[PDB]
Amino acid sequence: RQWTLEDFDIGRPLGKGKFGNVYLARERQSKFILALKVLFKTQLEKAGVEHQLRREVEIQSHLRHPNILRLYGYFHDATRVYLILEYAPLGTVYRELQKLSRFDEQRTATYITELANALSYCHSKRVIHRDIKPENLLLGSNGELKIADFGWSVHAPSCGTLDYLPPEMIEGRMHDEKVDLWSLGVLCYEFLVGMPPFEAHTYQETYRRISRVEFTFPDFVTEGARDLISRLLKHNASQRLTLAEVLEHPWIKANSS
Ligand SMILES: Nc1ncnc(NCCc2cnc(NC(=O)Nc3cccc(C(F)(F)F)c3)s2)c1Br
Repeated sequence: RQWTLEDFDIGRPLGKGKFGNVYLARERQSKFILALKVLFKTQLEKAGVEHQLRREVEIQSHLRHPNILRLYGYFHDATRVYLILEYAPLGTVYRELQKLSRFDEQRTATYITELANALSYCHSKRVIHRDIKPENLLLGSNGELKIADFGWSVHAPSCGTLDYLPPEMIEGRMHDEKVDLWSLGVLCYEFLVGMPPFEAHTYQETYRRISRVEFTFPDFVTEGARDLISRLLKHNASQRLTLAEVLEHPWIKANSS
């Protein structure tokens, strides 16, 4: 089917995203509940990212995993581009983290497990996400973590704050699948602490701290969590833990559900 906007009943705004807003939507024939992100053609052309969006649709057409948000397809009119997306009823992990300030070890390890599984699937079909962050993680009906937004994704090897990016990427160097592993380490830190490890008021300071791998743990972080994060956040990408090593880490096994 060739989708048009007239096929959908538009609901309430679900959030404000990269190049436009995400709305709740219902397909008129089947009454199916979904999400539509509305992007503008001018904004996509001016950024020179139209090929990246075409790649995302392509990449998402092949990917099938319960911990990955579905992109069903897209369509456009005169001015706007519409992404047909799976609805995530429990919102962003970003919103959940603001609500709870920080997650307990049980919730964190469960998310990391789910993340790792999703990434393990992506890396086997050789896809790197490159944009792992709380705002690109959503929660399904049963509170399961779902990864979204493959706009910055590439095949290995090869917008916002610098917080989740590894030293190789910020320095404009060569990078592979191990970037998602660094971002997972940043995630795990932020989930438990409430803020990312290299957080700063300035871009330049954040750049300094990532380059040096300059970060400390607060007193309440356990040694098990400290171990995982330290072994994920290593300047040398080849020295970082693999996803299987993460899923088999003592602290993950002990706290994950
Ligand atoms: N509760 C919810 N339930 C379901 N979805 C929600 N939000 C949508 C999450 C997304 C998933 N995928 C996305 N994709 C992109 O937008 N990609 C994108 C965007 C701009 C430019 C580009 C590019 F052109 F630069 F690549 C690529 S946004 C929410 Br809140």
